Amino acid sequence: AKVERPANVPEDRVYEIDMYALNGIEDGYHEAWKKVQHPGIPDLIWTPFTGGHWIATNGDTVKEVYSDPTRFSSEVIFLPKEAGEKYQMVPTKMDPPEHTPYRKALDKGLNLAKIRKVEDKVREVASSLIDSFAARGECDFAAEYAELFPVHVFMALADLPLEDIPVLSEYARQMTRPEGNTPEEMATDLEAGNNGFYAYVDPIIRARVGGDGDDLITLMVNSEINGERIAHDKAQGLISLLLLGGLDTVVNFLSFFMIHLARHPELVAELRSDPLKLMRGAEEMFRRFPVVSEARMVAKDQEYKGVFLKRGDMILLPTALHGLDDAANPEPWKLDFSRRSISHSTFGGGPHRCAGMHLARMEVIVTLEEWLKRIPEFSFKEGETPIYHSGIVAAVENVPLVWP
Ligand code: HEM
Ligand SMILES: CC1(C)[C@@H]2CC[C@@]1(C)C(=O)C2
Repeated sequence: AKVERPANVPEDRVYEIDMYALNGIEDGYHEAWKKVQHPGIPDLIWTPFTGGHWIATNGDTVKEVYSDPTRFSSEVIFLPKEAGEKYQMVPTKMDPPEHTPYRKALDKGLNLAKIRKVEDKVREVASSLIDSFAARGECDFAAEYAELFPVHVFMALADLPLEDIPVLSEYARQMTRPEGNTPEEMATDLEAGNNGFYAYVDPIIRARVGGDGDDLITLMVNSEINGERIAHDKAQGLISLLLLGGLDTVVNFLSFFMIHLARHPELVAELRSDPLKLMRGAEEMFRRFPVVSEARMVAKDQEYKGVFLKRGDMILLPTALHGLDDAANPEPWKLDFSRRSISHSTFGGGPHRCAGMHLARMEVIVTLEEWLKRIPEFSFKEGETPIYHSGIVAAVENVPLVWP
């Protein structure tokens, strides 16, 4: 399903790239994106796949598109456009100034200082999951840690009974990874999850208004937007985005770095010997394993990167192409915990820059600490290979790990 080349796209910028099926995906998500970014590739290219869209191809251009809501709007942030148009969320769809009060509400539950207080609960999630299989000498990391860890953290931050994990996990799967052989069946799957989650938190929102708790739900529902308490449905959208933001990004991120560490025993030893360098190299991991490739909509007609972009045009942002850009970071493939200038867009940029980034950093550091306390050496099961997918959030599964 290819679209005709528009008059604003120069023929010499056309690349046949399908963001949902990159060539060579089966050798690695990051590898597949990097093989797109050949030497001398224009800053902005264009593909007829996925409705037809531009693609930012380096760190400089990814950074720039993220930073400027005036020129590149969040009105549509994913591809294809007709799906992204149809599936907006609060406040990822807003530009400033509308966005601002909603981000302020988000920041109440996610700021650096608030996240510090939550470390004990996160650590306890990490240690319990790990304690399940540490004695076994083997596990599927994706299935037995990565897929479970985020939902458990959410329960703790949102103050929700742990026995609701099964129903919330079901809704999570449907909301983050819809299935369907028609876009209609896919639409059904998404609705199941979105409305199911809505029904689930609805009585908790109501019970928590005027409440004294410092969980995520009470913090969102008692936020003020423009001088008055946040609308019921807006608080619902926030709480939903809080579940979502912290799920698929982390599930997959965790596996990508555990895979690499399985295959790099000498880095594992390094981190084991130096827990200050462990703690301080979360940032290097974020650079090396980006997972998001969402989009911006061109907000108005304009010249950019030597082309004329039309209002309504879409620009795909492969965050892999900033972290792994050797113009941005010399020798980018090396996971280097002493790296001096760690340049990346793994959490976006501009006003929407991941509100969850302090939590992300803490989840990663704590996972790595708890893991190494119990499993100081490990590797990838012989004869096995991960399975990769490309899309809005990179997917990896099948991560059999083994240890003495
Ligand atoms: C590896 C971990 C993570 C990655 C790579 C990641 C990535 C991103 C990116 C690229 C954005 C910007 C979206 C845009 O501008 O359109 C974002 C936004 C957001 N993330 Fe994260 N995220 C991660 C973890 C988390 C966690 C743990 C949470 C906690 C729930 C979270 C919650 C959010 C929220 C609420 C936003 C929207 C902020 C806004 O629009 O102002 N994320 N994330
Ligand atoms: C995965 C997303 C594209 C979607 C909107 C922003 C993003 C990073 C999320 O937090 C959910």
